[PDB]
Amino acid sequence: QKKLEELELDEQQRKRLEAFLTQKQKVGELKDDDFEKISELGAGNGGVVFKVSHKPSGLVMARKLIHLEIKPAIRNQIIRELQVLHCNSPYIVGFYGAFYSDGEISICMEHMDGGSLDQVLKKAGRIPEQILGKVSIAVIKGLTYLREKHKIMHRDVKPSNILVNSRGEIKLCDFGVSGQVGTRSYMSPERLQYSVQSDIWSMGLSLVEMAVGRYPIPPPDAKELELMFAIFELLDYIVNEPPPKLPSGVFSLEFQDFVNKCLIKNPAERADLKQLMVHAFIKRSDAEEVDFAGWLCSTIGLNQP
Ligand SMILES: *[C@H]1CC(=O)[C@@H](O)[C@@H](O)C/C=C/c2cc(OC)cc(O)c2C(=O)O[C@@H](C)C1
Repeated sequence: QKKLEELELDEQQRKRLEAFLTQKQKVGELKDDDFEKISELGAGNGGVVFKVSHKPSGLVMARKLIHLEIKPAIRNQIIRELQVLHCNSPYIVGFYGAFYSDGEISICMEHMDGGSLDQVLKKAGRIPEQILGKVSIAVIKGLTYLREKHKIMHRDVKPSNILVNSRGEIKLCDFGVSGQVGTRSYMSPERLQYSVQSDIWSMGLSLVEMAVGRYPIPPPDAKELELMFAIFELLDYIVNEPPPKLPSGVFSLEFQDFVNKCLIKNPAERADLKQLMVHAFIKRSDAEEVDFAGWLCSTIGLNQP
């Protein structure tokens, strides 16, 4: 009916956060020896990432390995810096722990069974508007948390940083680095010359990317839209040229307006989190009852039961 009732942290969310905490605690010490490899998730980037079983617990996790040599007590420091990922947000990927072994940093995260939205994009081709509404909500809230707690620089909001799962959860994985770009840049115009204003830009660029199915600078221009429905050069383009936009006709005017407000070049004019939270796209999005899990499971060929 017209119930519209959950909470600030819908008790389910609150419960899932508690459950995760408890499980993280009963895992205990994290030794290379306790990990049976299941598969190789999205690899490469800074380092390969593996899906693994942790024999003691019987938990599936995502373990990311970065190669870095030296291990002189100050490592238990480098590890302590990583221990700052030990975040309590529904819009932030869970962290189990981190260790060193065999000249290799391990960072063990919660297994998100839908993977990253860059990988979903490849299976989907395009990600539809109602799904990107829910994505938008999760990202905005995730930034809100980070801004009102971690004061963390984050780094970027890209599809590769947005993980999803068959429970319909959407979490940022972008986690910072102190670690002592081929055609695509998500850098705001202002930072090509910190704060959330840069992240609002990236999210806006990423929504266009996921909506059209293609990194949108330079614009498809040459029809492509009719069909569909270097770094240095690109940077001056982002600074000099006008921001991207969704094509018309295909996307709601609400949706076009929302992304338009994220991709205003001047950050003083560009929308802040508070305005996004009450934009009509978001209001409509929040009221829509979207079967995100079913969309997602079908798209990537995940067996639900
Ligand atoms: C967080 C994400 C990254 O750092 C980036 O490399 C990401 O795109 C690579 C994918 C990681 C991934 C993939 C799946 O697919 C099923 C599942 C999970 O849980 C993860 C993940 O959380 O990896 C963490 C370590 C990196």
